[PDB]
Amino acid sequence: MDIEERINLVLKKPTEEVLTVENLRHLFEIGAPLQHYIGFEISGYIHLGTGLMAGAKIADFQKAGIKTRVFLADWHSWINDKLGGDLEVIQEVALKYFKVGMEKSIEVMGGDPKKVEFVLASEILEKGDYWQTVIDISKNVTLSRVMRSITIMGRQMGEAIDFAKLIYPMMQVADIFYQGVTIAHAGMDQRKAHVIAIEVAQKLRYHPIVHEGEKLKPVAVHHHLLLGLQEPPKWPIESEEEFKEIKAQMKMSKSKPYSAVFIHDSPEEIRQKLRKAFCPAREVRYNPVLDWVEYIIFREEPTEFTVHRPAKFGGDVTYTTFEELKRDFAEGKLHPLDLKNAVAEYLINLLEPIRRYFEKHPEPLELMRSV
Amino acid sequence: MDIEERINLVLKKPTEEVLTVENLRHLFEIGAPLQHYIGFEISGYIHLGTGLMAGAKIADFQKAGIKTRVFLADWHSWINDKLGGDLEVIQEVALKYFKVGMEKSIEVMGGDPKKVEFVLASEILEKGDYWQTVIDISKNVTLSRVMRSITIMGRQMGEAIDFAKLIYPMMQVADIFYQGVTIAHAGMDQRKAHVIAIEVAQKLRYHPIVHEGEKLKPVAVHHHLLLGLQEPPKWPIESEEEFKEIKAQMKMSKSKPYSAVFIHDSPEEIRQKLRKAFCPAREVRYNPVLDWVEYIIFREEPTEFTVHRPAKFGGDVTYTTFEELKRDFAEGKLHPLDLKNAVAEYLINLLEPIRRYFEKHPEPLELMRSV
Ligand SMILES: N[C@@H](Cc1ccc(O)cc1)C(=O)O
Ligand SMILES: N[C@@H](Cc1ccc(O)cc1)C(=O)O
Repeated sequence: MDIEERINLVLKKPTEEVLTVENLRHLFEIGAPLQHYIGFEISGYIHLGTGLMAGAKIADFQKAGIKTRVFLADWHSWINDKLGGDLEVIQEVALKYFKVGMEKSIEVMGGDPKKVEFVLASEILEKGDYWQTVIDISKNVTLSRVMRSITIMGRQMGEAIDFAKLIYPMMQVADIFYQGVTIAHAGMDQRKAHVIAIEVAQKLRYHPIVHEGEKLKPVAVHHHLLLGLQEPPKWPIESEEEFKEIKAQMKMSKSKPYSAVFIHDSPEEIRQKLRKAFCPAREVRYNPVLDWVEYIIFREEPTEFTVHRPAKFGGDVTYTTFEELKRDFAEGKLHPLDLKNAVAEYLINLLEPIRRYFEKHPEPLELMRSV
Repeated sequence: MDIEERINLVLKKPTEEVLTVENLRHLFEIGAPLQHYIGFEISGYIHLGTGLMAGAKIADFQKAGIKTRVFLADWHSWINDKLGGDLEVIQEVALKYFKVGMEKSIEVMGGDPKKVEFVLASEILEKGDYWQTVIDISKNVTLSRVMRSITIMGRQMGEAIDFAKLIYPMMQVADIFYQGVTIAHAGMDQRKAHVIAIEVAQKLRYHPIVHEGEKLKPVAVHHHLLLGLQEPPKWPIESEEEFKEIKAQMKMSKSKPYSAVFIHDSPEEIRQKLRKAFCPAREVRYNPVLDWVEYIIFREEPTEFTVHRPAKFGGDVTYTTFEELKRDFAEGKLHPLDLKNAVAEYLINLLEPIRRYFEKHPEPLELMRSV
């Protein structure tokens, strides 16, 4: 495969940022090892952002000849108080529910889960040489820098925060080097860990990434964070900064289940959630539904998306690019009522294999309900 | 032996503090395991405080039926930038110089080196389950608390301090629980780590100390910190808070080589150092020389300490208790000129076995001169 096609595969939506395209091209040209990974805390049900956005990139990376891996961060979740801070439950959930949920997500997004590596973090955390590297990295990062990085775990620096949470970010950086990751993939809210990884890369003594005598810097690839469906806390949004701050607060990972769609939600649950989603007529600056249409439905724009309607409401209309649908919506040619129903049906059909699997094999969801 | 005699062995000088006598007695009575340890950073010649005071307690503990251990804190020293942060050199020094230096110090203080366990920290730090306990402990301690415990490594919270240094205190606490330590021994400046250890003991999940169904709290035993021989930065010393403050600054571990006596110093170096030592006539509040007389020479009293003088200067005088000597000094009946000379000779004779060893086996000191 030509280098341009490989670079494009890495950069295409939903990726939002690559640090940096230059280093990525460099890695491709020198034949450096191409080891990817994206880590996940283990808590509740997998929402569309977690599953579909990561799944889409994993599929793209595979086609680019990059070795992909899903990292189940158990000790990290334990440190971050998930599942009541019960490590054993976290580990059971990771292996019986999360792993398969991700496989199914990767599958519907066009990737091959059989070719994706799955690592439970403890497989490497239980090794002392891993911790020696945590120390090695930590000697190169100021406490101040670590404190400003805790937002990667959806947390804010607060008085009385336990020390274990400060070790977390250093573990995330160590996870990259200990596994020889050259393609560090994550959602945009994890970028701070990757910025640190890139700056300490060439200073590491035990687990630097070495290729033909040179210490490499891993390439960071961040994908877009899908918005939750709830109405924002303020309206109208009055500044670019407000806009960015609100989107940060409104990301689906912080939404209540009623405003977040899960990969195995029922058709009825999907219709209901889209039904109450924030989607004001003609609004295109802040619109959760359009966000999903852009990043899920038009992931690959050389596509077709039809909204079926009676002639009285405009008749059937097929869009080929997100931009076309967006303008139609902004001009009042496409009503929320019809957009919501089309998105719901599209999702119901895309996620069908996932619902089916969790119906055929009921243990995973039984486990989640018991937690 | 009688529990009263066992308690007294733990309590005898140079012990300065025990947290707590009640828990210690409890441990003796219930027959809980008695595992001691005292850790040391690796970064220089062993001065009298390090060798003699620790050695004296190790000897006392052995007689009380406590299993003693010297913990060589290599990664800790690496983290704390000792020996230029060269872990390799730290490890060679620990095994080739420090270990044997301590063995001989324990021996001159009456302990049996052959019955003392010697553990290189990396022996346990190379184990991931040890780090799981570092995490477990860290979940029960706030960042602010760890920041406040930074003084145990001879540092103060700096604006740009590296993160690894904050991990150090949690490692010290973990070292205790991982080795099943019930008698945590250290100099008074390490007490903060032990107060935390006692606070989290019963909350630990992986390495609590369990005896007959109960989670135990280790007993902390702190020994007196011998002062360096240099004159104070200020004189006279006014307030009591100032007294403590200056003593913390003047402790031998922070003194220049010229104001600290090392276990292998030659007879001439010892005479020279005592000769210039701070020891104001009649001063008994702050006097490095009297400090050494009380904790070294009268470690066990009654004993016999004779100051030889010609009749014109009071003639020979033999003391049996520190109190008698102190009185004679306060009253100007014992002059610094004679006391200093007597302390030097006492030290020269006490340390002879050590000098003889390093004289016959020059490798250790040659290594030290090269670092
Ligand atoms: N910090 C990531 C999870 C993660 C954990 C460890 C890693 O190495 C990578 C990612 C999140 O909150 O989603
Ligand atoms: N902090 C101790 C060294 C030490 C390190 C680790 C321990 O577990 C105990 C002691 C000192 O400065 O001397």
